[PDB]
Amino acid sequence: GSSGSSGNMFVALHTYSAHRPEELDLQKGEGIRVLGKYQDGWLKGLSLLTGRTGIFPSDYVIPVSGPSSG
Repeated sequence: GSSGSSGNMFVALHTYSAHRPEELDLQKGEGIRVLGKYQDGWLKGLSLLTGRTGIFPSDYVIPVSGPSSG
């Protein structure tokens, strides 16, 4: 089963309890959608699971791959 649409998929594989009103709560095994790029080491994405948008560490998110590309 492939996502289908062309976008950006990034998992968390970790439980991060947001500490600030800007941070995003990550959940081990949750699909996140990277929207903007905060900076080297920090990115902005919307948790496709919970539905929250915040800044999470790139180290926590890994760039997935698949037949998406041509």
